[PDB]
Parts: sequence; C-alpha cells; structure tokens
Amino acid sequence: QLPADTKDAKPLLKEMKRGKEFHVIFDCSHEMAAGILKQALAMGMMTEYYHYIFTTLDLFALDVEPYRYSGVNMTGFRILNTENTQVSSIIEKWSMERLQA
Amino acid sequence: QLPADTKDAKPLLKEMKRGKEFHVIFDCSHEMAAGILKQALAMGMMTEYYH
Repeated sequence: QLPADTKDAKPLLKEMKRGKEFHVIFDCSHEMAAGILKQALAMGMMTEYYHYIFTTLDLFALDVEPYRYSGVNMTGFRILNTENTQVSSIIEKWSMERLQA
Repeated sequence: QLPADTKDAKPLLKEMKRGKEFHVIFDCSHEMAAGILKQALAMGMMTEYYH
C-alpha cells in the first residue's frame, strides 16, 4: 500500500527494489502517478528491467519525456478516442477554452 | 570522444550502454560533468551497476 503522503514513497520503493519485484500494477489517479514516477526515477529504477502497468485511464496525460529514452515499458489504458477526426477537433476546441484555468 | 556540445552526449552513452561498458573514467571541467551526468541519468544509465 502507498502510505498516506505521496513523498513518503521512498521506503516502499526501496523495499520493492530490494525484493526484486520486476513487475508492477498501479491503481491511482494519475496525479499520484506523477509522484510515484518521479520517485521511481530518482531511486534509480527506470531500467528496461522493470515494466509497469497502469490502470489509471489517463496515462496519456503524464509528461512521458524525461523517462522515454530509459527503456522501461509503461503499458497503460486510454479510452478517449483520439483516433477519430471529429473527436480530436472537439478536443482541440475544448482545449482552446480549457486553458483559462 | 565527446562531441562538440554536451547535449550531443546521447549517441555515445547509447554505445556505452549497448556494449555494456560497466566502468568509466571521465575528464572534463566539471561544468561538462554536470550535463554529461544528467544525460547519464535520463538514459537509464545511472544505477548501482555502473561506477
């Protein structure tokens, strides 16, 4: 279980690494995925060995860049149908009004 | 040999990782050491393996 605070992530990952858990499933609002991935990097774990999975259905949202050359696999799940033209159009339109926040 | 700019580092480190060169000596004014180490990190080239 992830402890209460996000930045307490350290021991848990540390135990996982010591125990040599070479697969992981997550389940949490991607907002938690950000914290857990930053730890998973700074703890020197993003190596093509480990191979995460996410059930949080918004994996696409995360900034995949600073991890992408490392070589881990982050199979996820997305439903918002980016494939269709009109869907993407409406995404963009809503985006042009989304950024007022 | 490191190329002209530092951020150019990526191909070289790619070769080091591919051939599995598990040790290194560097040499640079540390200002180069910083960028080369950052690349060393984001390349998945910074673990308890290497030294």
